[PDB]
Amino acid sequence: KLMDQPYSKTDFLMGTVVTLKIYDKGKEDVLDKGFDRIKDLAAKITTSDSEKTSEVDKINEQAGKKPVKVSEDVYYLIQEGLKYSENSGGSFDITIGPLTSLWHIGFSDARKPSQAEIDAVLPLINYKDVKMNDKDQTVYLEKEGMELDLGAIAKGFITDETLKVFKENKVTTSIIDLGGNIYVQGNNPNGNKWNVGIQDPFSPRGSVIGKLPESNMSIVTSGIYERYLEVDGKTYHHILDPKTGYPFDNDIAGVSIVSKKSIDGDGLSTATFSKGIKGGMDYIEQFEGVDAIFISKEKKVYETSGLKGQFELTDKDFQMDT
Repeated sequence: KLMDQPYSKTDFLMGTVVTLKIYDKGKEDVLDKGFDRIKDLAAKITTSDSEKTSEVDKINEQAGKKPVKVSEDVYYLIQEGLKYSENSGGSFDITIGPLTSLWHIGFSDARKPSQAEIDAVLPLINYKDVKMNDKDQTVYLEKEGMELDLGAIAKGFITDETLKVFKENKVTTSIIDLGGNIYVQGNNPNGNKWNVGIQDPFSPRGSVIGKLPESNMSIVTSGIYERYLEVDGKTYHHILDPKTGYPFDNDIAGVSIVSKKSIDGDGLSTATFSKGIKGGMDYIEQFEGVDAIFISKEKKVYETSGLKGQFELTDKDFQMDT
């Protein structure tokens, strides 16, 4: 029924290595159904495509001109993005596109823009200027020059949509790894909870400071070195402040947000990160069913109340703290 050695499939999509693993015997073809669904969604959502076929590219091209018809998946993701933007501190806005386009952090052409370039795009960022029409399933950016960027919640949504394809196909036991988003379904076939690696924010992706046992759970990782630009001594990470055009800089090196849904982990990441360690920990403590591990720039590790005594530290360069 459950195999020790899973069916596995790896691809490089959305600038990340993506691995799916299914441990249910006779479910090998679901790997392709999962990757079909991931590729379908990425093509609709991405603003990183030369070809400009994406639904989000089409919305952006018609900013201030006319509403754009979108599929149900894109309309839903924008509806969810606007909710996360509203709920955030003024810290998360899906209309941050004109600023994230300018820096292009994590692309070969990433650049620190001039203050004059930043000042030209700050007035274009306002999630309240996205007009949704449910009846027509249209999205309208109300001013010329506005741009959506769904990159901060796209992998979370796509992770939740892959799980949905797994469950439709009666998959019980699997790991969905989209880079900074992991979902662990069921338990290890040996009957233990899955041991999820907590990212070392000071090291390349897949380096870990310890393990958190989990079943049926999302872990979403954010970090100061996950996607950054190094210029002239200094580091500019990708979590930009929409009010200033510069990165949020505080005592956080990394956060791992634990929740039932990957899109909520993504959806809360920016707001949480913007508040620093004490403020971010206070913030996660307001959400039922959400916990986090925070790692400071001084290599201290904090758990929120729902994870007390659950994280297993395996890196002696780090110290548990309260």
